[PDB]
Amino acid sequence: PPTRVVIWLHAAPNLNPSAAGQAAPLRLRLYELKKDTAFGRADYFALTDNAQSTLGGDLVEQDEFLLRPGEERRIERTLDEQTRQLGFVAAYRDLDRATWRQVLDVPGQRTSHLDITLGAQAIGIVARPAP
Repeated sequence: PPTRVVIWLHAAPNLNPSAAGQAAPLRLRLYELKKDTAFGRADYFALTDNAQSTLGGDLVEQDEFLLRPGEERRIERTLDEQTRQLGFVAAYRDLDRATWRQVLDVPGQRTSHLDITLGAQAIGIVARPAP
């Protein structure tokens, strides 16, 4: 069986607020990874503008989404057979205060369901059980 992932993305009402607290859109990048050590050590600009150079062979695919406050999406992927982790980078306005990066080891040849919340200042991931 393929490694199957379903992700429900929930962009909060208070998504990525301005300096005034007005909610604003958030760019999110999803990375399929063979290894995640470099990913977790890399600077933001290196991951966003130079990912292939920065990650080399570790990087299988990169996907980009622009989410709006209150938005809901469902995405489903089969992860490449070499792909062991999913990485996430969110372009929060103030990266100092934000949990703007997450990594997740995904068991191979099994089904994983995830609820991923994009909050005012953090990516939150929660396992979603079957069915």
